[PDB]
This record gives sequence, structure tokens and C-alpha cells, in this order.
Amino acid sequence: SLNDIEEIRFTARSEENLRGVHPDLVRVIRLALRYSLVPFSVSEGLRSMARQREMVRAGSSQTLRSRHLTGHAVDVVAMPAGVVSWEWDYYAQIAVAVRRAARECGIIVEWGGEWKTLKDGPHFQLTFRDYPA
Ligand SMILES: [Cl-]
Ligand SMILES: [Zn+2]
Repeated sequence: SLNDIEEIRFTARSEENLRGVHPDLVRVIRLALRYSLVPFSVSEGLRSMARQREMVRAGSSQTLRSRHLTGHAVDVVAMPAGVVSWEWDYYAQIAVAVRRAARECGIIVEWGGEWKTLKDGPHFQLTFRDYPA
């Protein structure tokens, strides 16, 4: 399938799941697709209120307030060689690309890999300070 794909990027998959995300975050993530050594897609951009309610009920979020509800966050999924992986180092590499793209765009993007506790690689968001809601 991918033997002749000299540089693997999941552009189309990502752009589809970026629909409805804040345009400034979209711009950063699109640039990060160019820079990342690790292919990735956006597995979740906009999240419904019902999904967030389900997460609160189940205990995977404390609050119904989520940056995903308003367009201010994405969860990425690492796709090395077209295969999903959850291994940390892939997400650290994606975050290098996001950090570069963000800097170039003059936008701070917070990464879940730098949460104070329970670090998790997929999550990126625009800050509440810069992008209130
Ligand atoms: Cl930086
Ligand atoms: Zn997230």
C-alpha cells in the first residue's frame, strides 16, 4: 500500500477532522503536518456536549467545560507507516512539530504531554488566556 509513498502524511484525514476547529489552531496543526517526522491524524477536534457529558459520567473528565466543545482543541493520533500507535515517543515528536508551527504562527499551543500530572500525548489546545471562551 505505502511502499511508494516517499513521504507519508495524513493530510486529507486530518483536514476532515479539523472541520469546525478554531481557524488559528487549524493553521498550526496544518503546518505541523509538514514538519513532523511522525505521520499523524486528528482523531478528535470538535466534541459534542453529549460526548463530554458521557466523559464526565464515566470519570474521564471532571468538567463539562472542555476546549474541544468550542473548537479550541484537537487530539492527534500517531500513524507511523499508516498504523495507529499510542507510544509516547511518537507524540513527543509530533509535539516538536506543533511547537515549531505554533511559534512560527505566533500562537501558544498547550500540549497534554506537558500537563502537570497525568501527561498524555494526544491533546493540544489554544490557551484560555489567548483565546477565551
Ligand atoms: Cl517554543
Ligand atoms: Zn483532548
